[PDB]
Amino acid sequence: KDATVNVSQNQTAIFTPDSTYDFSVLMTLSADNDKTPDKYMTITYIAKNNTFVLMPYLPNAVIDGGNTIKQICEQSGEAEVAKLLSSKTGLSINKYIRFTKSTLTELFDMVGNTTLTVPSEIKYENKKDNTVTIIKKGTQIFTAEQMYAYLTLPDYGVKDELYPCKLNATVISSFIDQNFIGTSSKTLDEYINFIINFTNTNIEQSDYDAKVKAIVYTLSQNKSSVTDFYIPYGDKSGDDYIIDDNSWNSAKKALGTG
Repeated sequence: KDATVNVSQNQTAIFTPDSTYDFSVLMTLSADNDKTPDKYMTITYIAKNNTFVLMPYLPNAVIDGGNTIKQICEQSGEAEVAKLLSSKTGLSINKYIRFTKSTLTELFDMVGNTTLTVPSEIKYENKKDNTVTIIKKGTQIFTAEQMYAYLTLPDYGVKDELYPCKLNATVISSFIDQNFIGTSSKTLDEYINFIINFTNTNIEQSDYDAKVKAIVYTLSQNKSSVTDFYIPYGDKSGDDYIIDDNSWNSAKKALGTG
């Protein structure tokens, strides 16, 4: 015998995005179109908080008691990875973008440079191709190719198994804050035109058109930052990284899903 009491929308009112504008996208990176992605990161837009939450995962991360994220992505694609991540986080992840070295570098080159503080000098000796990668210490302006090489180093000279995730979360947060805050729908239309036409994605034009109003709203706010990140933690088990069950609860709090 519950009461039927409905209040219609103000209609003429100034636009303020509600929870219907919230979305998640699984983003992955491969060396090229033949190889399995090595990097995995979700991006969750929380319209109420005008923020984008990033969650990176190690390729050898075990999130179901079975195979690694990478193994699952090889066998069943990003859709399966996004499904397993949806069940564990309370998120509704259906869309994904699989970048390659080429398409991710082109995205960065198109959007703009990022200024990052390198905590200590890196001189990485790559034993696959016999090359040395030199990243100097300090606050510096990173171009597309410099940005890509920094983000994808196989070793940062740190014991921390989560450090490549922490670096990727931070560097991508900086990239979004420095180049997307204050952007127009016209500019964002160039970015999405590139995503839809040259990346491996299931994002359609209708998906972007239903969300761009909230995206432009959030980025047009007087904020120094529109990003946040949570790092899913766990433990080493052979060559696997078993995600701790207590991390999913901290992840739920960071997204406001549980």
